[PDB]
Amino acid sequence: VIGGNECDINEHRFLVAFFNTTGFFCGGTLINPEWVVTAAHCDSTNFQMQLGVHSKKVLNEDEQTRNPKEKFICPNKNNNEVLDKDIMLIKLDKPISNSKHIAPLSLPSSPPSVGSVCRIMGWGSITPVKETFPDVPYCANINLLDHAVCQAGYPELLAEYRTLCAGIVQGGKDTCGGDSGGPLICNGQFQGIVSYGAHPCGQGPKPGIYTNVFDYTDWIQRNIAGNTDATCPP
Ligand SMILES: *[C@@H]1O[C@H](CO)[C@@H](O)[C@H](O)[C@H]1NC(C)=O
Repeated sequence: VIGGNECDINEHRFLVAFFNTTGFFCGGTLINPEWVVTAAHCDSTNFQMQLGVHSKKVLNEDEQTRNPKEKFICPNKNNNEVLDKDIMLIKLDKPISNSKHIAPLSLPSSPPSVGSVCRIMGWGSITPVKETFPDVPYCANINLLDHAVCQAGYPELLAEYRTLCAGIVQGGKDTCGGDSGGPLICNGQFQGIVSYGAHPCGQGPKPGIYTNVFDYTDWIQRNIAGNTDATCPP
């Protein structure tokens, strides 16, 4: 995250860190005791999830480690197009119990509203060009922009992708390398998933692109209910 400050120790109890032998590579969102939502392009053959994490050097005493039991990707997804249905659902190997630094964040109950103030967070690079990864997650406030803005800034962005456009017109605040999979919180609701952006980070004409979570709530709930067959919105 660029242009932000260290997040508060108690404001991200639902933020999950994805890592493997090389370290942190993505974020995620705990939506209930056994399920985590992240970006599809964060999928790997071997990774683990750390919950209740703030500092990577001074450990919270209630940190928890979990492994992916089951992974769910849209059945109707083009595995070549990163912007196509960039969402993945993960069922934890064991349930999680609420603690000081751990608690789920429910799925959105209403669609996002343009102009709304949103908050981004992650352990991604805090520098726009060179990569500088922090030991603590950084947070920043941005705005939900008109979809036309991102459309004009990215030729690859097809209108069929169900995405959200967020940033600030003057630039300076944005997600960056390593924030992928993390949540976009608007009006206190889990409205998006960090999916795509440009480099360097923070350019006014190239805001961040986030997966529209609301559009997939049905598919998610059906997978959680046990269908695991349901298809995603086209
Ligand atoms: C760790 O997972 C990330 C996510 O795909 C990947 O980019 C990275 O190369 C992986 N490292 C190893 C050791 O597999």
